[PDB]
Amino acid sequence: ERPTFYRQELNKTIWEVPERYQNLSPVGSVCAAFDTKTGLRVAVKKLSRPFQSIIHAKRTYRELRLLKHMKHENVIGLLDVFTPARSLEEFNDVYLVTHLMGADLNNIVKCQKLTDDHVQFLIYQILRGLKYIHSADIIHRDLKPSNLAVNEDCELKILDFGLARHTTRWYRAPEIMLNWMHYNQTVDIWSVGCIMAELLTGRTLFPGTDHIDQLKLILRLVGTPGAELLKKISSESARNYIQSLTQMPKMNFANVFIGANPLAVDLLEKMLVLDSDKRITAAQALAHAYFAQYHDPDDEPVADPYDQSFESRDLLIDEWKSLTYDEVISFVPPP
Ligand SMILES: CCCNC(=O)c1cn2ncnc(Nc3cc(C(=O)Nc4ccon4)ccc3C)c2c1C
Repeated sequence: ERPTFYRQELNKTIWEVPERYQNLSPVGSVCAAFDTKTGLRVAVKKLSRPFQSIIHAKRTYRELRLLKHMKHENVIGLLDVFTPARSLEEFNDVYLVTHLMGADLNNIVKCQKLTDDHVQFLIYQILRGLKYIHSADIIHRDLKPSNLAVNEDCELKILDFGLARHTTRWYRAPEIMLNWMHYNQTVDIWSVGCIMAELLTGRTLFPGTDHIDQLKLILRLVGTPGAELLKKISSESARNYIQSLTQMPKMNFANVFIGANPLAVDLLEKMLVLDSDKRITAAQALAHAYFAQYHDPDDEPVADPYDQSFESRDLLIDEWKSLTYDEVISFVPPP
């Protein structure tokens, strides 16, 4: 039976939600709400114009397919998905509900020089969630402190994984900033390295104010590409653009992160390698000695196979919209 919906206007946007969700407060657009069925606080996301472009329509479907197929302690879970629409013809709005967390990594870390055990615990949970996500052949692509939510005791959940496509920039792998012809899952490991460096020092590792500055800040630490990496460039113009870059030697990290745990420095060296092929994976990083006090190979699960044949499809907005409506109708809330 269709619950009763109520309408309200928050910051010039109309929100139409079941009466179950009370006291909506702005935090797609996101509101914190009180779930009257459980007595818990929830985050309700209203997707912005979900079916007004092919990009939006496919991203809407993608979000729902990722959320319905991904179950892990360090990955956000879907509590509810709803629409005020009573039929496919009137289906134009989609709302997604998750648990509301205590805070996002950003506010917790704002120029904070965290303790080593705190860093270990946070990074371990990010890598545990990434191992799982990567095992389903999904790349987060935009991992940053703002999409890493933590409760009051530092238990972490990864948000928005697999959604974005290279359409901040402080956490973006150099191969994306240089627009290399291909990239792998370790694009997320570069982001982990940047977040870990920041947790250890209380400073953003690469705070560029523009694209040119960003590349200069990255390459002055990791160095310009060597002879071995240069050979991996398929085209002459790309190869020639790469050589036009100033020329910088790779810096020693023990010097940059003075006073950090040496195992933390050693792990940062393996995450912040310019050559994507030599960068440590999430599963390999979990086995690193820095995480000796958290690592358990029997409690770092992999994901079930994920059918993403839809990603190669070029469908009309109405087709993406009908596929999304089928996923909304078939949704079964977790117990
Ligand atoms: C200020 C209090 C601390 N902050 C929070 O608790 C919090 C902030 N947010 N912001 C956006 N989405 C959230 N959750 C959310 C996340 C997703 C999501 O991650 N979607 C996808 C798409 C692909 O993979 N995951 C979808 C819908 C929602 C409400 C969310 C939560 C929980």
